[PDB]
Amino acid sequence: IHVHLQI
Amino acid sequence: IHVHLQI
Amino acid sequence: IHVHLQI
Amino acid sequence: IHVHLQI
Amino acid sequence: IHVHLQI
Amino acid sequence: IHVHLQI
Amino acid sequence: IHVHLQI
Amino acid sequence: IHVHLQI
Amino acid sequence: IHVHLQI
Amino acid sequence: IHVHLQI
Amino acid sequence: IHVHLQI
Amino acid sequence: IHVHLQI
Ligand SMILES: [Zn+2]
Ligand SMILES: [Zn+2]
Ligand SMILES: [Zn+2]
Ligand SMILES: [Zn+2]
Ligand SMILES: [Zn+2]
Ligand SMILES: [Zn+2]
Ligand SMILES: [Zn+2]
Ligand SMILES: [Zn+2]
Ligand SMILES: [Zn+2]
Ligand SMILES: [Zn+2]
Ligand SMILES: [Zn+2]
Ligand SMILES: [Zn+2]
Repeated sequence: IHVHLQI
Repeated sequence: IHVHLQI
Repeated sequence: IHVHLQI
Repeated sequence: IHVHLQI
Repeated sequence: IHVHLQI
Repeated sequence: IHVHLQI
Repeated sequence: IHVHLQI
Repeated sequence: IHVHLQI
Repeated sequence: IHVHLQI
Repeated sequence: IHVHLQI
Repeated sequence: IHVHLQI
Repeated sequence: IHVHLQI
């Protein structure tokens, strides 16, 4: 599972 | 599963 | 599992 | 598991 | 396990 | 286990 | 903004 | 912004 | 910003 | 910014 | 900034 | 900045 967070 | 969050 | 955090 | 933190 | 902390 | 700290 | 991911 | 990841 | 990672 | 990692 | 690493 | 390492 790949989780990417960009804010 | 790939989850991407961009805001 | 890959977790990336960019803010 | 790879965890990356960039703030 | 790879943990990277960049702030 | 590789831990990297950069502040 | 609140983002929750549960799988 | 609050981001929660649970897998 | 609060980032929580639980896997 | 609070970052929590639990695996 | 609070960084917690638990594995 | 508080950094905690537990492996
Ligand atoms: Zn990825
Ligand atoms: Zn992505
Ligand atoms: Zn990454
Ligand atoms: Zn890595
Ligand atoms: Zn690194
Ligand atoms: Zn290293
Ligand atoms: Zn949530
Ligand atoms: Zn939160
Ligand atoms: Zn948390
Ligand atoms: Zn904290
Ligand atoms: Zn802590
Ligand atoms: Zn402390």
